[PDB]
Amino acid sequence: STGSATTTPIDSLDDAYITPVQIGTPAQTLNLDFDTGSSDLWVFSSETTASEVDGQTIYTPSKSTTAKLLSGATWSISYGDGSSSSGDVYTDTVSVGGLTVTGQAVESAKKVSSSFTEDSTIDGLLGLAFSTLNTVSPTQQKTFFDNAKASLDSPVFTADLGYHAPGTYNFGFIDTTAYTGSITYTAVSTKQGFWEWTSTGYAVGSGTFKSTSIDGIADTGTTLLYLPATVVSAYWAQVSGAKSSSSVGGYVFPCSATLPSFTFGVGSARIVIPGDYIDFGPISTGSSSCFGGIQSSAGIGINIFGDVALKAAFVVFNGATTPTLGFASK
Ligand SMILES: COC(=O)[C@@H](N)Cc1ccccc1
Repeated sequence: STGSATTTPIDSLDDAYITPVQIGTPAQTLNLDFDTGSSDLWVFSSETTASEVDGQTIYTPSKSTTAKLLSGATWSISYGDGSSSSGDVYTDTVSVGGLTVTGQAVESAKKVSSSFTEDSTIDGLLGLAFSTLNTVSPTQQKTFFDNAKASLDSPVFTADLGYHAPGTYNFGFIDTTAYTGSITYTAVSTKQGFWEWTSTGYAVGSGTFKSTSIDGIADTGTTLLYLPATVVSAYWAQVSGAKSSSSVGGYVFPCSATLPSFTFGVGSARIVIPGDYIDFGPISTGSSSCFGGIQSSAGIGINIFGDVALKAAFVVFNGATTPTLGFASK
């Protein structure tokens, strides 16, 4: 089997991407944030505290003939930005882009934090990291990808995120028309449950490439590119007037600037992030200070190749027995 679904930015900044997902019978379509940095499929639901729902589409298990309570199971998750959600669990039929999994754990939110409530465009998350990170207790559950794997033509999914435009998540096949050149594969460590890999270095603009190992995660659920302070300082030093603002919470730059590109290494290959991808616009409406798309990972504890980096590439998440990650230019 295979699946193919379009993923669409939620706003003009590509703050996140939403992908329609069919849950239950008859289908209930919810727009989920596909997140390679976590491993829970959770949704706003008929059980979500009413004051915490503001415009989201909800899953109602009582209206699905294939829903079954996963008796006694609960879940609770906290993300890197401090947001969180929790609730109970149903199994149901879940389809993405024509690919169907029966008996998928669908985690129904009873509570969500304010950041989720305030974002009316995201109806939940679909985790695509390793199932060892799944938070369901007392019986840990598998991700949609892990459940789908055995039916897939090939044990892979691909992320092809657009810049200010829709893109595609494919399951079970590599679309050789979706990228240019060849795919460079690199080793993955699953020790922390993430798609964790080591970049071979970086360049700023037209500058020389610095060969240096940068361990980080490929995370479609994180908006920005978070790298060591040394790297990030070297980037912003090339932008007149750029500075790190403790009041704003990161690097800002004059909205009049032209940003340099940023290159990262994948083995001997190179992925170039155009400067425009690094512009996240005014810090507040009408401001002449703009928020940077490359930020320091100091204090996070891990480097994160989020959407800013991933959208510059066609990315293969190879879930074979020995997992790997592939990157191609596009
Ligand atoms: C910082 O992002 C993260 O840790 C993402 N992996 C999960 C996330 C997505 C959307 C909202 C909140 C969290």
